Amino acid sequence: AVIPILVIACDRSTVRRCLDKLLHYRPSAELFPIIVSQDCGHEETAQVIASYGSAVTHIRQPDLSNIAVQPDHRKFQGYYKIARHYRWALGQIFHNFNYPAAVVVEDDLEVAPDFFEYFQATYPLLKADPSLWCVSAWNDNGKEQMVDSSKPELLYRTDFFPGLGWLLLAELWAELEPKWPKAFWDDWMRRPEQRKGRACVRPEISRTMTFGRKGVSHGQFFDQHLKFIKLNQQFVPFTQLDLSYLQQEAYDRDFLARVYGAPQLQVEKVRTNDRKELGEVRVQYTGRDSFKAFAKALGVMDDLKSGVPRAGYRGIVTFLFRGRRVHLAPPQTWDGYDPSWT
Ligand SMILES: O=c1ccn([C@@H]2O[C@H](COP(=O)(O)OP(=O)(O)O)[C@@H](O)[C@H]2O)c(=O)[nH]1
Ligand SMILES: [Mn+2]
Repeated sequence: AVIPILVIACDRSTVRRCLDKLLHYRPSAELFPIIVSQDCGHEETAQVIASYGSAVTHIRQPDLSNIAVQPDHRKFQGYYKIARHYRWALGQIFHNFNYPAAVVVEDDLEVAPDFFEYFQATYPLLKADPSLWCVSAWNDNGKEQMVDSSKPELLYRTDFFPGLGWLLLAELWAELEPKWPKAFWDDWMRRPEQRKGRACVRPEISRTMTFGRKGVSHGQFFDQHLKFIKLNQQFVPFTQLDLSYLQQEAYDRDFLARVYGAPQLQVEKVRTNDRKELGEVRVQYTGRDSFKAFAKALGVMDDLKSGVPRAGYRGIVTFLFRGRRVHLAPPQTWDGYDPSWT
């Protein structure tokens, strides 16, 4: 299947780093055409993209005008521009070029060696399972000490849309475009009105890493969290593996049985590495305060978007802690996310 890589660029010449890695690992130019959509009009960045010649297709967002923002958004013009560019670029991919799907890659992302293999293998899953709405290369809790380096092939389902290197079908763009927001597109997709209970596939070890310390957003989130996500460097032949375990029917039975069948341990014992014979445990939280307290105690991202925790699935956040597999989970009576958990 032909799956274009849509690279979103603007005014950072470091799009070079992004393109160099994509082109180095690309297994087929025919199967993975690279389309670089550039906003802003920055000359140096345009020259960098143009220098790749026919290895990429360079297109330019046509409307470089300033955008009238709402009264609460004077400091956020950049986010309005990002949203406008996404709408135009995705429109080019799905309306002009008429591709069936696309992997969206921001210009400050470096991909892993098996980035293409991963999407080639998971595309069929996304096509077949309507309960999935994306495949993402990003593990929100993918810091080196929180992932199992011996399981680079392990994948999961997540209710938290990760973005940062993600595959979507033309069918999803059909649903999103008519109501595309003025700004903050990713948090908008995280709302239940958009997500509609759908999940994304995400890996144990991230297939992308960001180097965009300087960008539209102030660098604090990058400095405290994003910079620490470990990029996978061990090539996994995903197309040769049986990924049927990711189908909702199998996953919701097996993964959930696994989580709730695991012994429960108090957060303090997990933290101080007590009871090491229990290689897989569950740390149960019962409310917003305990979730944030326990997440923080174990070094897990503790913010919530529309009530969904980072990398969470049915409220469960799975990660490694000092070599132990941990599932920070709600009681099994869990029955939906509460957006008021902020
Ligand atoms: O006016 C702009 C500013 C940025 N971007 C793009 O939108 C993405 C997000 O930008 P950035 O990485 O700077 O955002 P941050 O991660 O800092 O929130 C990148 O692909 C940029 O090239 C854009 O299309 N138009
Ligand atoms: Mn960025």
